Amino acid sequence: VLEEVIAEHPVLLNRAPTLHRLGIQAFEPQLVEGKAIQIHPLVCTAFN
DNA sequence: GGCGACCCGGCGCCCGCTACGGAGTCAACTACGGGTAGGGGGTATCGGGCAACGCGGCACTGAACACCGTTGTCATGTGCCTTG
Repeated sequence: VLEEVIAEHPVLLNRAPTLHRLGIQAFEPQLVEGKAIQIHPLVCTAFN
């Protein structure tokens, strides 16, 4: 049910310093095993 | 005697979040007096447990009439035979 419900629902990833407005960026969530957030390498450098 | 430095006070702040330890500490006293509060003791008041007894449909009570149906019944009318 969780896999069914999360889709098409944004979540705002945000890093602590949030120096500039790209510190908060919406994303499409996606269930994944493990316990660490998977993030796209391209958007990393915007978050520093 | 307002300028003047200087002096001093006095104040103002001092990136972000999660997540990440515990620790807890030194010097009066008694007497009274009330009042509240507790306890048990006893008492008026409210709440819980049962068969008749309210109902109603219908049903029986058929009893007592009613509704046709029937073969009871009668006094009174045709057809043949005997006599005018």
